[PDB]
Amino acid sequence: DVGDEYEIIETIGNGAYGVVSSRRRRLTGQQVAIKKIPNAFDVVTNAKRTLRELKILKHFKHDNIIAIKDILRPTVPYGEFKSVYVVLDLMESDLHQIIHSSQPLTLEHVRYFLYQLLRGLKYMHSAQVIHRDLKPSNLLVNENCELKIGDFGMARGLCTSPAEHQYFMTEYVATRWYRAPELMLSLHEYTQAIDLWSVGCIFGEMLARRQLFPGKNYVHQLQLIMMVLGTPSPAVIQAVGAERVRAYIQSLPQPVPWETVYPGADRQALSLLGRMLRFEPSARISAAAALRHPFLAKYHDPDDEPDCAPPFDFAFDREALTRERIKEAIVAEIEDFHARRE
Ligand SMILES: CN(C)Cc1cccc(Nc2ncc(Cl)c(-c3csc(C(=O)NN4CCOCC4)c3)n2)c1
Repeated sequence: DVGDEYEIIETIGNGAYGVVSSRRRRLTGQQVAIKKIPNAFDVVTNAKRTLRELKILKHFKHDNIIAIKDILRPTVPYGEFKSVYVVLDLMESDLHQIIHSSQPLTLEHVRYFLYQLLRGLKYMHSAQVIHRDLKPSNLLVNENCELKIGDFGMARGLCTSPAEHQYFMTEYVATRWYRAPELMLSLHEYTQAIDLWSVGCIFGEMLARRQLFPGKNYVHQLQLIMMVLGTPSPAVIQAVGAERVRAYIQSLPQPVPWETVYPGADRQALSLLGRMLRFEPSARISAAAALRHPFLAKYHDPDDEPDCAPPFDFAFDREALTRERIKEAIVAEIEDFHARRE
């Protein structure tokens, strides 16, 4: 599995099309995570997502974004190469376990976690990359309370051709809980503000240590969102993609203050929260401006919240590539990685 240069420790996850084990580099002793992606070239959409992920990760160099530390070279003939091994930063837990466990989660924990999330997000949005699928299970953390953003299978970027119908109908299992309203309602406004909606959801979830908008189904999700944010505005309703969603929403009979949603919460925390959770994307705060909000004064540092240049190009992802060309690009990605340190 891991060749001679690593040693396996324990399995961290096995479901889905990947195994995640913790390991140690034999020569250095550094601990890492090894992700096996089996049958990585069978399902064109899977291989596309994988190539997407490898490129996004190789592009980012940022302490709050998981880094690729090694990619195992193909140990079998090209045509026989079917399992991809990606070595990543080993983290100790994820924000979900923290929120839904027996461990401390003080307002200072919440403040520092939010700070690192928004710092990663500032660097990431400056590269024209939208994560689109943020959630506590996607935020990795260690003992010191350091946070790293991961995954990225769902990241897309700023251009949205009439591939908005693609967003119309896609699979989201338990993942509509943080899905931005513009995606729930296909408002055809797909920018980095998407992520900010989720951040708000995550923020409140740290505050009360319970999910904010836990819809049991699509319609229930919309109903929950509305019971708090109040009836959406005329313009929003008119921008909804599917006439049927519009009709249901119009066939419905006010916003509840956030001090009432989270009675007794840090004033500044709820200030930021309210700046995040709004229907109109344009009305949300940017990651950059959030980092300057009073709630984060403890950690704000303008010389240590860098943008990322150059921006990230999704052209490779936009073109329809055969299975073969996708596999070719992934192998080229591995070799390129080994061409930029090891
Ligand atoms: C030590 N342990 C008992 C506690 C624990 C619990 C959860 C996480 C971690 N740390 C960690 N460090 C590095 C990485 Cl990279 C990951 C990781 C999580 S999820 C994932 C992925 O890519 N996909 N997931 C979806 C389905 O397939 C595989 C998983 C990669 N986690 C530690």
